Amino acid sequence: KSSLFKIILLGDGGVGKSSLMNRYVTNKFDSQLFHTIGVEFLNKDLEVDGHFVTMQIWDTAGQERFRSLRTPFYRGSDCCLLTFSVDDSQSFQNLSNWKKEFIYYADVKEPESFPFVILGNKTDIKERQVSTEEAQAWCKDNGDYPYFETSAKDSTNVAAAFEEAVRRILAT
Ligand SMILES: Nc1nc2c(ncn2[C@@H]2O[C@H](COP(=O)(O)OP(=O)(O)NP(=O)(O)O)[C@@H](O)[C@H]2O)c(=O)[nH]1
Ligand SMILES: [Mg+2]
Repeated sequence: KSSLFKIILLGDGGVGKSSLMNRYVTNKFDSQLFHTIGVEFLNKDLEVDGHFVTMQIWDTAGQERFRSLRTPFYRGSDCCLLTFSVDDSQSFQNLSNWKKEFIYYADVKEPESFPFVILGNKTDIKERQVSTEEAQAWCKDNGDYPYFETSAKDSTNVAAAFEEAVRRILAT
């Protein structure tokens, strides 16, 4: 890694990737966001351990039709925020596919230990389709990844999630 910590968000369309980035960077939420087409990135600088970090967050299209727009920018990522929505079972069932897509196109230095952090977003929705138990189980079984239940809407665990991504990058 260079000093610029590259954190990339991947996950199905509608799961809340753009909202998560926008909540963390600008502390805003929009109930009417449109689908992402080309990738977007934003810088964010702060202290995590009480130590100075410069990150660049890369937001990508979740929709299959835009795969070719996002895959060129996987390379050089330091951590991947694999995102699903707790109200969307298919988004969770697709996690393994997303991990495989990342690894294939990222060509990272050693794929076995690459840092993923898993976000089950929209935790504010009580009518969930995905259980915390099964999500925790997937994280354990597929690399013992950190798991966060998040809400871009009410801010729950959004900063926690990005802060953990930084903690997973630091050791390299
Ligand atoms: N209730 C709730 N809605 C959320 C949350 N995060 C995002 N949303 C909503 O879900 C919809 C999709 O959000 P968006 O951030 O655009 O999703 P995306 O993952 O970026 N989609 P794409 O990959 O197609 O760009 C929007 O209507 C947004 O307001 C959340 O935590 N809670
Ligand atoms: Mg988006």
